[PDB]
Amino acid sequence: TIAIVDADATAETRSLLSYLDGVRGEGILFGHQHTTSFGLTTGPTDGTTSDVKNVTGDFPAVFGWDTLIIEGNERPGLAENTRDENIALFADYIRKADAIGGVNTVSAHVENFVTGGSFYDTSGDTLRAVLPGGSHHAELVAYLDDIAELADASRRDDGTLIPIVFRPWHENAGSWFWWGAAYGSPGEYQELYRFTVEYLRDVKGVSNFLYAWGPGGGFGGNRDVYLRTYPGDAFVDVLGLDTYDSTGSDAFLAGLVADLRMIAEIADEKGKVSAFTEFGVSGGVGTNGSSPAQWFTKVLAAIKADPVASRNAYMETWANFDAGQHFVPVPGDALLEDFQAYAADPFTLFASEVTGAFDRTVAAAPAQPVVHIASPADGARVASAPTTVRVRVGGTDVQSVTVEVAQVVDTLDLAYDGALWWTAPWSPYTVTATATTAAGTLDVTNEVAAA
Ligand SMILES: C[As](C)(=O)[O-]
Repeated sequence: TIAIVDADATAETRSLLSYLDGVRGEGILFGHQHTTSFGLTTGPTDGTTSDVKNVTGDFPAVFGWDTLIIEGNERPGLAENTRDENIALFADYIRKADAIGGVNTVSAHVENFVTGGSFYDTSGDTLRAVLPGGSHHAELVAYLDDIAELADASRRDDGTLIPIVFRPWHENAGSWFWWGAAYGSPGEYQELYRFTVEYLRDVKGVSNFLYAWGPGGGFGGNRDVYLRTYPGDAFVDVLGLDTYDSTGSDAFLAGLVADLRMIAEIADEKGKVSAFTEFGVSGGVGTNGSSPAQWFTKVLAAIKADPVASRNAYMETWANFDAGQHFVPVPGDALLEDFQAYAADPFTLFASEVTGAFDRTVAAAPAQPVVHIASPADGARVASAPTTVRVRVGGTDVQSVTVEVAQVVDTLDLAYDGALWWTAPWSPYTVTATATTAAGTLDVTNEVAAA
């Protein structure tokens, strides 16, 4: 039996999670973003050819994708298409990847709902606007519905749902994305991530998703900084780390190993899976990138030389968009030889070396009882205006929920909305919710700031 975020996930999904954890320390799966949709040696793509396959002889073990496909911003998604047809093309590539024998993972560089800009547009205060009760919350819900559609469309010909590692709101420790650290307190981020899990799982019924959380990189092995944004054991299956470098220096490598063993330890302690969710040469390996000498093998060596840092299930590098920006070396790139050596190394696993990932029979541990206040989120700023307090109680039968605004200037009696939260209108420092449930009396406290 294993601790899995979706206690009622399909058998294949539970199996993948089991497989990923057992692979740790034994071998690491190599992954590549848009491996069959973007390539410099493949010619027009159709989801069946890859630069990785062409330069190493085998497809990557992990096929990474992104909701930008749905938006029609990245192939096979097309600008002219409706999100529904893009979704159809998206599922087709996942099915094909599954057929080839790889594991699928989906990240989400979500469009800025407020400005109409990209994921890089950090103006608009979009993170708070997208939180439950926010002005553009309905926009996020609709976006998540399309993802739920994608999850449902990802099925083998026999109808079996294809498992997918979903990794939303990544690299939030930095501020280059609108869901970054400068646009929302750690608490606001946690509610965004938590809502995303609950909405897809508890409201849409998605059951072939494994949830990954990777706040970024360069934590120097500091558990406290790494977990400051942590969504919680009940919301994460895979603990990630995103790190790029163009120096190849011993300092970089030392820092990397520190970070990699940190997540492996946290993972083992919690009985979860850890993985090098994103890695690569900064700026890529092409024209606008760099060619650190033997970067791939040096990084691999450092990883497998450490018994703890090697306990990570997979490592995915980025897409091969064009000559100026690509992460997997192709003929003409100085790092090609080194990358091929990295691929030939016994410790790195590719598609053909991944078998029986979805054939294991593991039981899902019962869902753990949790209670959290979706609004106002911890760390949020509350204006004098009228708001709604919403509390989420999952993994157990709830009879009642109460909230006390201390500083006890108020006491509210909530009512279930009949899908997700227990709410009550509130007209404005400490907000504590107490829910009388079958698992007993559960409470949680959020500290908010007044405007
Ligand atoms: C390649 As990225 C924007 O996920 O760091």
